[PDB]
Amino acid sequence: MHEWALADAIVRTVLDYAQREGASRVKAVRVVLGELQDVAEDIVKFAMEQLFAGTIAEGAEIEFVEEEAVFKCRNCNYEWKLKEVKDKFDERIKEDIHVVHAFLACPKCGSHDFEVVKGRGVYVAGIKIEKE
Amino acid sequence: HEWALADAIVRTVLDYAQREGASRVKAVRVVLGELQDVAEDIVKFAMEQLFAGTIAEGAEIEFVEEEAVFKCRNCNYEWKLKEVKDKFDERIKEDIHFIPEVVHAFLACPKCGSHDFEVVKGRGVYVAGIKIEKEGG
Ligand SMILES: [Zn+2]
Ligand SMILES: [Zn+2]
Repeated sequence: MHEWALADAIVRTVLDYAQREGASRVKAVRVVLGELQDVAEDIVKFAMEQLFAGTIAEGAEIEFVEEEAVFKCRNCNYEWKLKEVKDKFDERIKEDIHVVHAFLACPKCGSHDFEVVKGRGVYVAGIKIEKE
Repeated sequence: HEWALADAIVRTVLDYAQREGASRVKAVRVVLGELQDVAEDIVKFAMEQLFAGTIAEGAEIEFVEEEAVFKCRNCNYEWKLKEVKDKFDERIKEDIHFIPEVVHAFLACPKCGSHDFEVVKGRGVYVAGIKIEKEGG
């Protein structure tokens, strides 16, 4: 596992703060992840939520945010973002004479005529409210 | 294209608090399709504006993507994009020219060539914010 060590840190970081703050409960925790992380966020929630159990961090809304990736060159000082790199690479996959018919046709038969079972949908999967 | 999408939504939400006799809307989870080209931050911005002054004001709004799933109306075959996308990946990774071209495309600086660069924002996961409650005095 690569998502536990990630929750042990983030769960120790959160309980170290609340403790040195004399808090009665941790309500929310925002986490930022570099777009370079190959981890699955829901496993981290699984792990976090589980590690908070029986602590003042129980029932703490957990949000995740991505931290765009960027790097700098010491020798030229040219600073750049990941994206630039992807296109420079993608256009060397274009020299491979690569692909279109594959993304536009059912893999089983030649097809090329289909239906969108799940795709362009937009509903409200859930609402959290308060009553009396 | 959102001022509407966000309207059908605020209506569904605020309608739900009506037939429920709720005092406040805490959070809203919205599922969008990856085939829907809509700016997510706008819809959120538009939802917040429509929520201002109502009982849903300041409600956390999480967004969830709904993968695409196609059904061939010729052989009745269903398939998820991650199976046609992940394949170019598996067939592009095989090539000999890959591991060596991955290096020219990543471990390089477009500016010179170099191979010695430093990372600013990327690696690492860091707690950006922790909300608490205190009773000190
Ligand atoms: Zn450079
Ligand atoms: Zn088919």
